[PDB]
Amino acid sequence: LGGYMLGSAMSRPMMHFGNDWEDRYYRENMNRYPNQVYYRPVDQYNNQNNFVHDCVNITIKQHTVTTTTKGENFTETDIKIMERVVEQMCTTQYQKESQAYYDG
Repeated sequence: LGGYMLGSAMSRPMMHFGNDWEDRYYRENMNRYPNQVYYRPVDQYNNQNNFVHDCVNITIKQHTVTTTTKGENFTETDIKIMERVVEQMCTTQYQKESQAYYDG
């Protein structure tokens, strides 16, 4: 890949975009969707959003390719779904991996 690691699968998180059409598309397709996240160690970072930018990138990059070959067809919609859940889970796993950096 280049140096990334699938952290965990989120257990159908239940979250809000702020939208309706997005909210629903997650909770109708989340079973098919990438609901895990790939990352580097937080060990060469200090902030969430930029690690998270790498994180959601490699997540979706692997998945979009692989899942397509397995049979799938995401859209800029399914993307903005994935991209949301995966970014909030990337940021949240940074919090987890940071707790584990400190190891509390």
